[PDB]
Amino acid sequence: KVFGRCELAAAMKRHGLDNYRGYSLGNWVCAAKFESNFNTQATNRNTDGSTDYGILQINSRWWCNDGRTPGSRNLCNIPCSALLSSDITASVNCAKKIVSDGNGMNAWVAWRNRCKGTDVQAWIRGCRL
Ligand SMILES: [Cl-]
Ligand SMILES: [Cl-]
Ligand code: NA
Repeated sequence: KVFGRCELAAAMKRHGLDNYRGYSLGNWVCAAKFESNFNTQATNRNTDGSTDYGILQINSRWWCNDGRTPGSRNLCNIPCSALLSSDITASVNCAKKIVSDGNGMNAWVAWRNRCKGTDVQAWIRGCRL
């Protein structure tokens, strides 16, 4: 599924991401835009052989099992394919574990390089929330 901007903002808010660990909703929408272009089916392969999955591009070396990343962990205890669903629940629940692990949203390279320190509230302007 390819979400619209405000549709994704509303879904993320319902799943408890607004101000989660202090990150306002616009941060999460900005991250999803530049990680996946709001596409739940996005996948991208990394040089180390791991793969990033879904709307928030969660990596198989640490967070999910895809059966082809040897020596990796599965800290969210899910198959990586569950992160590609049109239902974002699994992605949100795993993202909550990632953002809580000490490094905040710096875990997402596109957030660090394209959202951090910008007016992220612009990403939810005009939306009925
Ligand atoms: Cl915001
Ligand atoms: Cl933080
Ligand atoms: Na893994």
